[PDB]
Amino acid sequence: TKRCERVFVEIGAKPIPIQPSAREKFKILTQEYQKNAKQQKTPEAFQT
RNA sequence: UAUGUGAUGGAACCUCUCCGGAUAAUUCUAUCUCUUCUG
Repeated sequence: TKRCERVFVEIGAKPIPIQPSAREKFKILTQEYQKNAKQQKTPEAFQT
């Protein structure tokens, strides 16, 4: 169903610090996606 | 690399003491996936 992609234009905002736990949560979710990909038998070429 | 009328060093066991032990049913159902355009 994909029809249009999104591009992020720059804005004048002050940088905001990132909490340490954010990268841990990102790691957890990024093994979750691949685990679900193998257990769901999805095509790697079309893997979203 | 000695010094000479005098060397049991073959003249001495790395010996003694200590459970690779403890815990675990080869079992089994809820989704997955994010951008759609005024409707």
